[PDB]
Amino acid sequence: MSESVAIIGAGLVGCLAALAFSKEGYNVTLYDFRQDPRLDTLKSINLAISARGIDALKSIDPDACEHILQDMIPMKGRMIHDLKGRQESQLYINSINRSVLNNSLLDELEKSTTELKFGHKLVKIEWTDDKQICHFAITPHTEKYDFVIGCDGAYSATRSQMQRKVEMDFSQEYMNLRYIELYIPPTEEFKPNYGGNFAIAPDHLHIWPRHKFMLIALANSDGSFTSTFFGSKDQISDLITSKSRVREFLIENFPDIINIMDLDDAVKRFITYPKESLVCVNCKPYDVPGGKAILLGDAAHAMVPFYGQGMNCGFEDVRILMALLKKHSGDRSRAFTEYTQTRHKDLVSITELAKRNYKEMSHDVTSKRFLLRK
Ligand SMILES: Cc1cc2nc3c(=O)[nH]c(=O)nc-3n(C[C@H](O)[C@H](O)[C@H](O)COP(=O)(O)OP(=O)(O)OC[C@H]3O[C@@H](n4cnc5c(N)ncnc54)[C@H](O)[C@@H]3O)c2cc1C
Ligand SMILES: COc1ccc(S(=O)(=O)Nc2nc(-c3cccc([N+](=O)[O-])c3)cs2)cc1OC
Repeated sequence: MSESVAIIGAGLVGCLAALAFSKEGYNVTLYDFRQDPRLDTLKSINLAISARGIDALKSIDPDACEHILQDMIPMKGRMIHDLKGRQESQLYINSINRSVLNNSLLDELEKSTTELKFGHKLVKIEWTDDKQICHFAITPHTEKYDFVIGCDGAYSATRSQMQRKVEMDFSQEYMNLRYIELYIPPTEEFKPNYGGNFAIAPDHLHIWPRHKFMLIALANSDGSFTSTFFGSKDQISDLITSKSRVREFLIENFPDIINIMDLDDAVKRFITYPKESLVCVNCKPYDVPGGKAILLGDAAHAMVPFYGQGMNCGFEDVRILMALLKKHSGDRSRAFTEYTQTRHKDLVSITELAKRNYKEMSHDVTSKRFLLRK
């Protein structure tokens, strides 16, 4: 007597949506074309989960959520590093490992009635007034579902299938921005004032704001920090023609990382950093009329890294949707319709504060404390 749902994509948002719909009693099947990540056979290593992200997770799986979330490191504020290495504490997010979080969600799903189908690529959907026929490559295969949830990322195959059934406003924009993953190792000895082998304070998000480029650092449980450099494709491509050019760039702009980061390794991470396509995506509506499908996460609204908070937004997507389904007593057609109306309102504002955040933190940086004169 239960309805079936296909959830396309077992990233962070797909796993959470599957937990939520299995909890609510739907017959959930969760698809991904990738292999089970938990086998020996990630856009970042540790990520920040916000209070709102945590609450979404809590609303959906209260039991698991504390087990899922207790290696996470609470951040009390941001620490701003200037060109002279001065650090300013600005008191207020929690640091958590991406792979660990994704795997824990998969583990919780295994305790559920959810069917996990890895190595299944959605290629086509036939939409009807009854069940939706999902075509997979696994070897073509079809399966029928009462409805479909697209959690399949910025390039959503689901979204493209939906566009055939509904008139969807849609935009994609490839941003100039690139990011490079850097690493700050644990210290040799335990540091009492920090509560671990941390080179710098682990209870702050560290930010080295510069003019249209930036370094950040976020603590990992083992004392290390996940660090990320952000800059334009042109700036980075201009730098990495020369190892010496990269090295001197880092020393000049981030002098207080020289002692805590392997600069020779950092240079190599710059030079050999892989091809990236950061794309921003928006669309309207998020649903196929009659409750037949809905888009959550990056599939609905891929946004700019750091200035936007995509995982947190996607987690909030799921919480909002479940509350609407409950408000409508399981009427998916009316719930999905209200979801697209109210979420789009939210997301224009979210995109609004993201750009404003870009403006104050990275565009408007000309002070002598933050911009070098040479
Ligand atoms: C460097 C970086 C750091 C970030 N850090 C943070 C952070 O700290 N906090 C935060 O809030 N956000 C962060 N974000 C954003 C966050 O990573 C994303 O918003 C989020 O992971 C998107 O989750 P998702 O499940 O919607 O999509 P995805 O992670 O893209 O997963 C989609 C899944 O669908 C699968 N799939 C795709 N197509 C198909 C198909 N046709 N058939 C079957 N399966 C398919 C894919 O294999 C994939 O597993 C970061 C982004 C970047 C670039
Ligand atoms: C470890 O690397 C990452 C860590 C965290 C995140 S995040 O998704 O959680 N983004 C976040 N931005 C802020 C933030 C701080 C101050 C000013 C502003 N502002 O936009 O004005 C935003 C805190 S957390 C992303 C990362 O890589 C992209």
